[PDB]
Amino acid sequence: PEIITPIITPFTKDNRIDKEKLKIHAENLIRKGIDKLFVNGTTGLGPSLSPEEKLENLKAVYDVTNKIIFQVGGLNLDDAIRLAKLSKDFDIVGIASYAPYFYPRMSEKHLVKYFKTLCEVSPHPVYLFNYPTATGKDIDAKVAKEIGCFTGVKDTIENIIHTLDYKRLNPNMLVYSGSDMLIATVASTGLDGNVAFGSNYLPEVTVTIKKLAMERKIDEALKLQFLHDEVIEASRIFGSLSSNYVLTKYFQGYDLGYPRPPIFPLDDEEERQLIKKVEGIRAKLVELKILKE
Amino acid sequence: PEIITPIITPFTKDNRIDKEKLKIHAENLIRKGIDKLFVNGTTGLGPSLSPEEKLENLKAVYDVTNKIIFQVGGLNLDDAIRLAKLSKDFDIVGIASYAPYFYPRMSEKHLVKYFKTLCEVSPHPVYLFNYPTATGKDIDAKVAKEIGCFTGVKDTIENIIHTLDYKRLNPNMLVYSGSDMLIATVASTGLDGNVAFGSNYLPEVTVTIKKLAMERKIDEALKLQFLHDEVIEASRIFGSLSSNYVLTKYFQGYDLGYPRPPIFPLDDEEERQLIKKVEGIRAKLVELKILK
Amino acid sequence: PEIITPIITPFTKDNRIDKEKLKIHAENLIRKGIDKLFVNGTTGLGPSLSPEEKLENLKAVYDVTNKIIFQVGGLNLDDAIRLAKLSKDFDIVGIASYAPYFYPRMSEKHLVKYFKTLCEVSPHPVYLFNYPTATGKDIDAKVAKEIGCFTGVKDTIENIIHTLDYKRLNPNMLVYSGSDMLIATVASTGLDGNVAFGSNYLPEVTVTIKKLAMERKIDEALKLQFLHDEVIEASRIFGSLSSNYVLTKYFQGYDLGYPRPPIFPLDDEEERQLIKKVEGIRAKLVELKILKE
Amino acid sequence: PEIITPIITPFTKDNRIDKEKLKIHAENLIRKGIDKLFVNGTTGLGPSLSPEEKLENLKAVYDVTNKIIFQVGGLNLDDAIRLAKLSKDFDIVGIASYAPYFYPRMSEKHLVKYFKTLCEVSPHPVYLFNYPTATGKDIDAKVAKEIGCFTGVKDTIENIIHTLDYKRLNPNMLVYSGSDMLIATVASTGLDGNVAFGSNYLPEVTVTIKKLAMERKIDEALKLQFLHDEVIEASRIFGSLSSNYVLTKYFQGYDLGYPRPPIFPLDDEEERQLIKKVEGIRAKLVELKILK
Repeated sequence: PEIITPIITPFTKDNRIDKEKLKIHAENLIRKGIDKLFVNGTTGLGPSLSPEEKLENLKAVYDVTNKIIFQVGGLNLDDAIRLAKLSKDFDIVGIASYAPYFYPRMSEKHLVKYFKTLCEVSPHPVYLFNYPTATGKDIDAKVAKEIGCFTGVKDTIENIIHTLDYKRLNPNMLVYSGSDMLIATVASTGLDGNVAFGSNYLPEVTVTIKKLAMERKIDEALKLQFLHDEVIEASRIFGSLSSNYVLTKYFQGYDLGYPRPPIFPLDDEEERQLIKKVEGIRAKLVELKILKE
Repeated sequence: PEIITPIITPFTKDNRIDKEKLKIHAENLIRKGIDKLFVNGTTGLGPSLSPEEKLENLKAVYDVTNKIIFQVGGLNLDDAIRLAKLSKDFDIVGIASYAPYFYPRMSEKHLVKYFKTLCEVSPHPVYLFNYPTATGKDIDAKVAKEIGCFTGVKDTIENIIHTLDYKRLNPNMLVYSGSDMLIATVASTGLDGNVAFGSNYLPEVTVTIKKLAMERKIDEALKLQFLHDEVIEASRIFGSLSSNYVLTKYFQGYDLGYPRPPIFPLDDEEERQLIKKVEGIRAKLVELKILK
Repeated sequence: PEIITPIITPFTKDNRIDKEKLKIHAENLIRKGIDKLFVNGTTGLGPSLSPEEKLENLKAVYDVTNKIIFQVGGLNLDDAIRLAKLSKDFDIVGIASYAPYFYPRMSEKHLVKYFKTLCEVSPHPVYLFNYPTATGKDIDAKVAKEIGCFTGVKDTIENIIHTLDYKRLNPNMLVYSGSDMLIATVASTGLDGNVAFGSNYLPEVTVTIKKLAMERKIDEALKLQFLHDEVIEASRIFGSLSSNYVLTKYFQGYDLGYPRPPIFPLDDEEERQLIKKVEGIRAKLVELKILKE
Repeated sequence: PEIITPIITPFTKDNRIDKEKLKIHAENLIRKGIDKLFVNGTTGLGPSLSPEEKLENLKAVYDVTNKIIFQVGGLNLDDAIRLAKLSKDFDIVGIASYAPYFYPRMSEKHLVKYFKTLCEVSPHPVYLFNYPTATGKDIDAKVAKEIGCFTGVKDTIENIIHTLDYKRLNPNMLVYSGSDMLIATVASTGLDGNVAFGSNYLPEVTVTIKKLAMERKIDEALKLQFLHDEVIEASRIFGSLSSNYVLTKYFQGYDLGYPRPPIFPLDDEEERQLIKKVEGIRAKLVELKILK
């Protein structure tokens, strides 16, 4: 199985993408053993980005690696189509979209039509990113089969029965979990891996959990999984999307600028408090030889 | 109380706002007794519109009426602030935002900061548009009290207890419901009225329900309400946001073009089947002398 | 519209129904203007009562008034049938049942069969008590119409659209709300009234809210409604079903014994704390001349 | 890990526990490799049974095996305490309770007191049976830690994160899942196994999934799992608790009488249609040499 990072988008003080910080972060992630980078996901604040910003992110990350899944979706299908088509000039893994968000009670016919439209125009394999809490809709194993053109799916949901069902109904589809707390479990149960937001700040931990599980060292894999779970819980105190920036600076040693408001940056005191919540975990990970002293 | 229309945004086949059609619609609504127009709401596909497009919408409607609440929110706070500031040049009722949508588990402090920032820059009264199913978060009466700066709230939720709590905790706040099926009830229980999506296509019905409820003619109000409910249910068959275009054409008699995909337009067969579903209701409404 | 009390079942220290405290409470409620008494409801801990206890409660309340809706439901249909049939010798308003509880994913056919069975054997009008949070199922306006034998429905749900739908689809059915916070609203919108748990301890307030609303004094009705709402909120601090006993003793001036564990009684300190939460409301209600000084 | 059967309670036409049929079932289950039997669970209609009937059940099963977890909970704490105490005379694995059901919004303190009271009187290890959809409340890993006295937990919830949290916060607790569709996964991820309702009718399949998962033959485990999933889905068509009777008769070849109404038995036509649905699955299982 694979660990895929939904890579953070660093912003400058003046609310523009910091392309050079992004390239530092991407190179570090690939060097630490991350399989692929998912660009313009939730964690990268993709719904907060304009189409031109989504393209700028692709271009910046592509200067580092071609192992990229390029998220292109949004509420203007013409923009999503234009991005999908532009990707023809890049040697990437695939394009991706979440379901159309905000609007409740969308018909199944319209949801299917949306995804089939993107598959129609895509010069690359297409990945479904299912996130019912964020979008308000579920594109389950049955609907995914009906659509019929997906290479893979990332399922962000704690219900692993729903995730397994993709494999059951679509045996040749790649099936990933969006649940960081399930890296060990996903590896152990024959799924294809995780799109792990926490791999931005602890790529070492996330790849090691998977490795331990695949080496049949389940107890060791779970001990590490439970430490990673504590970091995730700490990130939720001040807001995980904002906290992710602080956690990456802390564990990885380079600055990632700011998020984009309404995803507000942590202030100096909140940053100090968050670091106090995780520094003992850092010490433990140094002691396990997972992180360099 | 009031009826406020979350006005539909008509689009061209090539996905541009059709300003001509929008003005025809706005003029008819005001003519038929609608109190105010809420621009760039869910029903107007506000989340599908860029900041310039939200401004384009305000401009077209402002050519017709100043009775406007202008929704400016989005996932880029700088854009929302810019729209708030540009509204200074428009003699309107207020501005509004939904909560930041998509992102789950946003901190209460961050949600409060988002709305307080908008209040700090606004040249007009600010309205909260609360829609937990759409946005993934609830800015309830307690959070609204903490924010402290709202002139009014529209609450799109089934739970009228939740709506009444805004009045209980914030007694000088204007409090509206977003549930079209509660026009009669909301008007009878001392709240300020409804932002009624169904008032796009049946402004006559929604205004009459309000009037009857104000007169305490609750039995007559409910009979009409229950008919409006049946048209709402019919609109859900193929998708309400799309069906609203077809129903406005059918009942009001002018075309409103297309929605914006992935809000796909109904096809010919769907339109035919929807009309079949509400044909009888129209007949009853003409009999009751509500429609011509 | 009517105010109906889901009457509390008082228990002795040795976990038996205190029949004499029950009769004191029932007489007070009828004297304060309560229209009918719903016996063996949630508030009376009906699901915690044996069939013989359910019968003992009917008999005790019947010594005071015949204005009773007799709840008979449970997970043994033979017991529910036996109780329904026994009611033939009593001049009561009707029998009632909640949906079968605990078991999730019950078929619509089986739910309909349950209620039609009770209607088949009932010597009295039958009332549906719909409480989706407590039972796990919804018997909505459509299913109620399908069943076709209900005289009335109590809908415990904050969604008043669902409650109105009973009237819409079943125009001749009596339709009550189970939401105490909606007494004013229910009265004002043409519904038939409320089964109000808070009328155990403040029957005066609940009947006055309804009266004010029907006198077209909506602002005055809402001011009182909002005070009642504060008492309900206070009752939830220590657990409303347990707190109800303390609140009735406090406002009405007689003891109601104990609830039945796992509905544990408040201890002396919790009782002291709860009274401190509501005593200012009591003072306000005395000042409004709703409660006697 | 283990497979534990929440054993079906067979009833007569006149609504009495059929003790003879129950013993035939228990003997077959143990014979086919089931590790323990959980008596008076949801699947055995435990909430529909009086305290004496729960005791009747324990007695019949105890005639066959002592590998029993005995569920004693209900809405009368004195009855539950009495059952806990009477279990002293039975050499069993443990006792168990669900959370008090029906009543919404029970205080955390009251929930904790309920379980601690049972622990204080129990002559055996105590197991938490966590089933939020059924009971209306969640006794999660944090509440279980606060209670402090559980030997094990069965968690009936979709969310395996929630189940793994019991191990994380309570590392010496036995932790089981109640989701039959997760037998393969639970066995592979270091948890203690499943209390599997489908092991009533296909004990061979559930025990084989466990074995294959233990051998790390995950692809083979999942193929079998996915077939068990299809039989679970078929059982939902007419209602799982009722369908379980018919499926046990079909696959295991003895009659289990009736459920207790309002858990109504399937009629002849329903049984025929259910059999049609799982006939093909049986054929595949015989081919795989899992069934005769």
